[PDB]
Amino acid sequence: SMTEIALIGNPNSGKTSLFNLITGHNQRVGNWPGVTVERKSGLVKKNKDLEIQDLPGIYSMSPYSPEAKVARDYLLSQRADSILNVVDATNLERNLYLTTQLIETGIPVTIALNMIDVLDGQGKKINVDKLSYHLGVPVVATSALKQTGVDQVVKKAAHTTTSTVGDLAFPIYDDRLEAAISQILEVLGNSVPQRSARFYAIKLFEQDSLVEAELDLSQFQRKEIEDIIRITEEIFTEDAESIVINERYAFIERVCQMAESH
Ligand SMILES: Nc1nc2c(ncn2[C@@H]2O[C@H](COP(=O)(O)OP(=O)(O)O)[C@@H](O)[C@H]2O)c(=O)[nH]1
Repeated sequence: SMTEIALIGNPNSGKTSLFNLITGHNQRVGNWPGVTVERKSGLVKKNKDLEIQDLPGIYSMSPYSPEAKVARDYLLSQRADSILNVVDATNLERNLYLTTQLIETGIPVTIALNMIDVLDGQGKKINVDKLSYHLGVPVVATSALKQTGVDQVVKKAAHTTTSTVGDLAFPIYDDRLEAAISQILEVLGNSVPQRSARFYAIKLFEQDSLVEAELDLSQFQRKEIEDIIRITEEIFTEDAESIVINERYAFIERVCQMAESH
């Protein structure tokens, strides 16, 4: 209908429980084209102008699994206006790995910090506002068990969209990697969508074959990117894939130190 919201998080983060509260009996079950992966969507019960596109639970957008491919293709397309990232608050650091990839898509992320009621019993506290600040995304505490925060997070995701968010606030990595990403961006120009340019730049840096075949870049474009990779790999003395994963982990680690307590 009007605003299209992508619902995604790790498996066992409470996505289904949240999807059900939000949509009630306005659901639609189907098929992602060509594959047997279930496509589920629904209208927001309290606001039929908002549709929710549920996406398969994944730990990462990287793998060449059907589930991750579905998520990648949907989120690199133009259908979604907002990403509503369901996060398991009792397992924050591992959940944020996908989150970082989600922000890089350029579709504005809103986090539903789910399982907020489980924290206390585990002797765990989170500073929602501090977590929100360091990720550059809105964060709203939710619980599908106690049915709290649900309307609040939906409303926030609905007002944090591609049409209302001006500048992309991606996670900032080591200068040396940013220099490489920045240089790949220079080379790319119009060859990639402006919103998801950085996502494409990181993928080409990681030497993603699917993206490489998709983009069909020129001789000169492909050559410069090769030289950027080799020189940066040399600078770090690691392969590209490992540089990126280690930058994500360092960033996420910082963030969890700032926001988590015992
Ligand atoms: N205590 C508590 N349990 C939850 C919450 N959200 C979901 N669950 C439970 O977590 C389990 C997994 O929920 P689910 O919606 O299937 O997560 P999903 O695998 O991402 O779809 C179920 O037993 C839910 O009842 C929550 O906020 N608090």
